[PDB]
Amino acid sequence: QPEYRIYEMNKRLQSRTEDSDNLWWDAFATEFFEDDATLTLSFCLEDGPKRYTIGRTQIPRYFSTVFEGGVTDLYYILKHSKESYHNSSITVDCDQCAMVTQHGKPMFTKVCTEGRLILEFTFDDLMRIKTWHFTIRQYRELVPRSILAMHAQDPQVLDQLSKNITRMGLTNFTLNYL
Amino acid sequence: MVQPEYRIYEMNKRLQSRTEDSDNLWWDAFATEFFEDDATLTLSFCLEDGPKRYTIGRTQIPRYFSTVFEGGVTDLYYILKHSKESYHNSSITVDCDQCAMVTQHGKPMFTKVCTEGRLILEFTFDDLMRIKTWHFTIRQYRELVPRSILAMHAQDPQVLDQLSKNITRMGLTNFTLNYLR
Repeated sequence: QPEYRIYEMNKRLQSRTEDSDNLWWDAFATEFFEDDATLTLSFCLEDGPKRYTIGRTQIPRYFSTVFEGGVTDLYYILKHSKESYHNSSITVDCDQCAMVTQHGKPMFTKVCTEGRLILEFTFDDLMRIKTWHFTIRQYRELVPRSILAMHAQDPQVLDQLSKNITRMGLTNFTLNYL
Repeated sequence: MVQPEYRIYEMNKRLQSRTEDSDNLWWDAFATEFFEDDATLTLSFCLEDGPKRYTIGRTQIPRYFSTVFEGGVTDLYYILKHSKESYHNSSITVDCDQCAMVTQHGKPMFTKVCTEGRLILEFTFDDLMRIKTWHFTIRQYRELVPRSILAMHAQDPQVLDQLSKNITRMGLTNFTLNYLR
């Protein structure tokens, strides 16, 4: 099953320690991405609609940068994923995907980066990703109710709690690298 | 030749593949597809002054998941981080001490409820791997509020006081406990 590979990846991301070197991320990409894999992200920030694409050797560094900002966990939620097979390719079209990154101290903010995700899988036993396209539409940010009690209390320092920490779902550490 | 916790993902896949008017026949087909005909579901927590353990059988399991969405909840999925499995001759047990039952509510505030706790599941070691025992011990629960609600409803500290007062009780909503008791 294709999404079973996506689940196996969700468990491996949870085995990521705060001391995961580049050697661990390379083993992470080699386990799910083909040697010729490419990753594409599309968003609409502010200078005009953009589109970036990285290669196989730049993929392990991409998933490394998402955690380089207080992010403790990363998993993908796939609502209503439409598959489509070929003779030697498996395409997974999920229009309701949410890249969830859970942050840590000081405010355990949860970010739900929603958008469309397309994946082309190889029809082998490794069944690794050959193409990763994630089109971003929106991002939903949530703050634990505990933080709204100790921090903010009520009317004050709401500008930190009313202003977003991420940009179009992705943090401020994954744009200068792109 | 397949890992048991994959059943939780296959279960998570159908919970979101649910319509707004799901009859009980669809929930019964959902239960027979993941639970044995003699399955049992257990919830353990420490609410009042002491332990409260509940247990229902196969015929009431699909109705338990019906109560989750009838409290304004629009989505429900389970996260199993650091899951310890266990194979035997005719049983497969999955012990996940760090599980989060995530329930997303709807209007007006769109609160996300993370009912966290220890989860144990006993799977049958046959060619279906359906659940025989579901025991979910609850330890904590966190509620998360969208920053958008805190932006427009930012003013006026009384919503900011209600945004610090929880809507659920120990993770489960006010509609799935009157049915449990």
